[PDB]
Amino acid sequence: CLKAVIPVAGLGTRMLPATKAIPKEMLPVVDKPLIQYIVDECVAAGVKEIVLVSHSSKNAIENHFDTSFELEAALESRVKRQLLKEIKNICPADVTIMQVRQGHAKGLGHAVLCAKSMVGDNPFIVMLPDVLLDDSTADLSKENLASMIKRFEETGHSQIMVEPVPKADVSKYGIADCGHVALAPGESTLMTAVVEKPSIAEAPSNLAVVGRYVLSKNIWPLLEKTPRGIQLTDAIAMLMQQEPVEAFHMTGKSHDCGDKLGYMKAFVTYGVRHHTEGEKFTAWLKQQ
Amino acid sequence: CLKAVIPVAGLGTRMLPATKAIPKEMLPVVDKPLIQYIVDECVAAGVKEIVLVSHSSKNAIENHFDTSFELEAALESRVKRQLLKEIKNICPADVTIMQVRQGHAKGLGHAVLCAKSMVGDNPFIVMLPDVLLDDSTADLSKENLASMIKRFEETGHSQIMVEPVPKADVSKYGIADCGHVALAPGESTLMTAVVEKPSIAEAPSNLAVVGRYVLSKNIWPLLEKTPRGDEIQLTDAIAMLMQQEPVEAFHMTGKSHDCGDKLGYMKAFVTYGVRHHTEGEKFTAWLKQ
Amino acid sequence: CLKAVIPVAGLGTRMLPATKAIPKEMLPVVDKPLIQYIVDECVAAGVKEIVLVSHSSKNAIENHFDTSFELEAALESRVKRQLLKEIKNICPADVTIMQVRQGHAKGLGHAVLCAKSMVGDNPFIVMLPDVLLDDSTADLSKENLASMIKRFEETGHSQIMVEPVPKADVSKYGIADCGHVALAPGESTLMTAVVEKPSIAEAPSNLAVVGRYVLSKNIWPLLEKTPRGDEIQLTDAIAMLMQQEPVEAFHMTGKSHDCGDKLGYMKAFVTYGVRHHTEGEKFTAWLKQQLD
Amino acid sequence: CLKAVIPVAGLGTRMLPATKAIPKEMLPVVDKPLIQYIVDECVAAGVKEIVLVSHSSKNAIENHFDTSFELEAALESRVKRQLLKEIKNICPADVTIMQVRQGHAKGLGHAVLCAKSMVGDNPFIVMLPDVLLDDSTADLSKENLASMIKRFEETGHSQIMVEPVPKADVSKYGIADCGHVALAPGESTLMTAVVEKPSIAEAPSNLAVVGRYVLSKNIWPLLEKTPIQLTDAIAMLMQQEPVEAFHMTGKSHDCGDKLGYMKAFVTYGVRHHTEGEKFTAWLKQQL
Repeated sequence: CLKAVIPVAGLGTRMLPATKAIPKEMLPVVDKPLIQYIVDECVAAGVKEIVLVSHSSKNAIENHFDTSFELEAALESRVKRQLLKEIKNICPADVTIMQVRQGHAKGLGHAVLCAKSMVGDNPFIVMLPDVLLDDSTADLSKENLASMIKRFEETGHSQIMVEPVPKADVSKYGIADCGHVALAPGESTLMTAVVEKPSIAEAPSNLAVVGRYVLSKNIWPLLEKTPRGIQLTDAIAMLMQQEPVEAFHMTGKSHDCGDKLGYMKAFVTYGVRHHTEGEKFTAWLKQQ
Repeated sequence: CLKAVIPVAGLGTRMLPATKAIPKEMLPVVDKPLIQYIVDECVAAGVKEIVLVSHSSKNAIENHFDTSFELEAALESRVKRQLLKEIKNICPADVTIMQVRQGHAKGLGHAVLCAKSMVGDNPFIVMLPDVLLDDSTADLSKENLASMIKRFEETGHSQIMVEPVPKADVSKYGIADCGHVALAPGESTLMTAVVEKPSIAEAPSNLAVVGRYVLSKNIWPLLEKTPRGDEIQLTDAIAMLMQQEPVEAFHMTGKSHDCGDKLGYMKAFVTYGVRHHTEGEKFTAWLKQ
Repeated sequence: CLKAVIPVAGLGTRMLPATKAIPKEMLPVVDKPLIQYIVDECVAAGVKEIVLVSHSSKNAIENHFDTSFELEAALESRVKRQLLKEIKNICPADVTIMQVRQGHAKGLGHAVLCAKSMVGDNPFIVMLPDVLLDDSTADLSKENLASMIKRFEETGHSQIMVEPVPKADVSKYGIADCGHVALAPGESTLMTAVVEKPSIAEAPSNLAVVGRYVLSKNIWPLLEKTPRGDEIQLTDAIAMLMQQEPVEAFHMTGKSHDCGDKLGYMKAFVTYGVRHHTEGEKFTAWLKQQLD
Repeated sequence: CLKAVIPVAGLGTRMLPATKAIPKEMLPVVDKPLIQYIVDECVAAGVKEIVLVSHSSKNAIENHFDTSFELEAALESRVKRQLLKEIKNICPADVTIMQVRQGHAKGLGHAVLCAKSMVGDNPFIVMLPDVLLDDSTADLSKENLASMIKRFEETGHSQIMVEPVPKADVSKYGIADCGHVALAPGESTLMTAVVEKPSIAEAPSNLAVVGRYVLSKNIWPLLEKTPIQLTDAIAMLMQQEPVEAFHMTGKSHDCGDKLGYMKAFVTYGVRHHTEGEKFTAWLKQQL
């Protein structure tokens, strides 16, 4: 059974000063922290074991999914019984969230290495927590990470989620080289390299690396022999030269909340459809 | 020299689950927590001393204005020199932020009482931290709290900020009785009562209490003997104060944001977003398209 | 390779008020928190992976073994290079400490359950962190937990550590029933029950459970089916284990310190203090100037 | 009324590794943190408003004196009501503890400067929290800080607490020069200088600065302009105003030192209200 490794040790300098004293993983998209969406997506894909690679400053992430004793007591002695029920059920009872401290800010590959002791010599999932997959645009129990797991476990081919971006934008992202295949949503095709921010004329595709990975167990020795130049990207490049890696075409839409503007867009997008405030918020937005 | 008392102990249940493990005072309006706007408003009005009446779960509030040692080191190391200069300047060098624990959620009046040791036998300011005064609609160095302070200095009359609301919504609010006189924005006038959630046709005005106060030192002994109401209510202590000296309503200029409620927070997010100093142009065009 | 599960969620009401706002695991025996002694015992026995079953209030435990960034920078700036090197070596580079939250104060059996997903369907170690095994009275590389392991590695019978107490004291502890067989130090024998705080006339031995376990994987389904009372006790589950396969009591060597008990904690402070590597000489001389 | 300024921002390098992730102020002397003895000493001397000058890592100090919600509920549900009553009494009901962050480890005098907003243009108390005054050797409602206060009220002279150390130890301490006056316990006298760690021969007395002060308001402008050491601004106060040494009665415990912390533990252990006799008997046999 695949565990999801989630690096949550970054200090979030791109969202300052909001993140000066609260984790970037706890920024609310309307009324829910980023990390709750990530954990929900995990649960929907069938993952029951989540490994947080974390930081001394990030206690609030674990508190969010743990019992908040004084909060429940207050909810009880105010008979907010539906609210109490939801709070108690943020984390499903069969989901175990475990945490290990990174120790030093040594990059995403080092972060993954911190999780080796929980994962073992096994394949695993990596989810970058600043990117949300919008579950109003895809059934996350059947698509995206769920389908990547299925494809990985049927074929043994590592799966790296990609999404098309407009050809003018290829310079912002890591770009998959799929050899000019007409890759359609939900499909997988062999990927030979990821190019880090190419020109519009150096770009091998319009497929941008999203931040979801299902990684074969053979990445582990590569990751250990990976220079301090420590980048998960580089060990992945090392994995391609010995076994096939596939790009997986994301379905629906995603939100990069690692970026102030992307986060603001996600806030409004989730807000218009909010279960209790969506109608009033939408109407007010139109009158503006 | 007036200190600003800011109650920040509430567990923020209207904003759950976002506030389950972070303070409501730290919810970001775009890229700045609510409490940072509150403190900026203080600074604009020349207040230099801020008293937080807080709670064991609210360390992040104090951490936001204190030196963040490892963050500053990371910004240095990565030579993000402009960012490092910005976070160092979140709290002006001449501003002091003090903290006392409330201990139990016994009401706004009790929260204010917890600050008495730091205020002393002196007048003081109360700001409720979930309400923002939009500084694109008013110059907070001269209007609102700044003007409330100037008026209080001139007269010794406590100032209670009010703002007009549609006559059909008055029951949601504390509502000021000012003897049915005309009150213009930025002006103060005698207030003889606050009615807690009046009916539509019983309401003595459409002037709703906003959550900004400049209060006379004489409220202290009144607050100290204010009975449970099951909370010690600041409004009850102010009622006592009106029985022995004049209290005035002050007419807010500009607009306010009630971020204690999910919808109001969401509106504030967008409203500050469209004029954001780096993202506003792109965000506005995105909203339009 | 066995992992060590360490329950650290309890509020430690026996050490109040010291433990009102710091974990009982962080109470210092001289100059070192209890938990650091526990991890060093782990390291001595070759354990490399340690699982903390914890609570929202216990961040200091994890902070202690993690990088303390501002403190390292302050030790550098004040040219305290020996101290800097020392706190950087509190957790060996080959040791991983991972943490799970227990969620509800539902007993030691539930705490152990909380670690199930990290142990897997494997044997594992439990260590109660309020009990120290004194490494001036035994070599923890070869004795006690390390000997329990090598035994389990050979027998596959679960190992529960016990130590003999005076007859006058058996009513304070949980007593093991090894059935008339008399147990020697460093030795293991078959065991059939534990009796909580028995009378003298019902005491099946003088062998008190210490708080170290090497447990077979077959305890896992039994743990999952143990009933409450509203706490799930690990003992009730070891009971069920002592039917599918044999469970053995291990006779601790040397001496232990029960630091969950105020007086026991105070005694440990003095005992480690007289031999402290830098203060023990002066502390000893000061102690004997008093007294005499 | 005098407020007590307690600097609690230091990272306690001398008690490592115990203090790596917990405040030195929370080190337990038997079963109570250092800081709880300090607060008890304040309340006994009649001080009811305490100013902690603190650090982001020191939340546990405020939590000790605040309501511990889950812990109180656990005690209630387990009907350990005697214990519940006792932890509800750690902070007297009329004692207010306030906190301000130091921000940069700029020294003890800077730390006092952080408390000016709270203190005002007023005299005030400083208490160094690693030093305990043993209340089995002195009635702290009538001696020591209490009497230091009464003396300051009558005179307007700042009071520096001092105690006789072995003449051979004088290099570890700040030493009060009392101008060849032979101070007796409980008495004050003028201080002609305060020397930092003098030689045995150069030392002007065997009276060492303890870590309790009652300071006149006039140190405030002096504190603001200081090259950042409290004793330098103390030195400047004496350049314009008389400052007095006050002879401590009883004994004190310097728990900023490892050995001092161990000695305090044992000394308080032997007189512990429920474990003292068992511990004392057992200690007798351990050497």
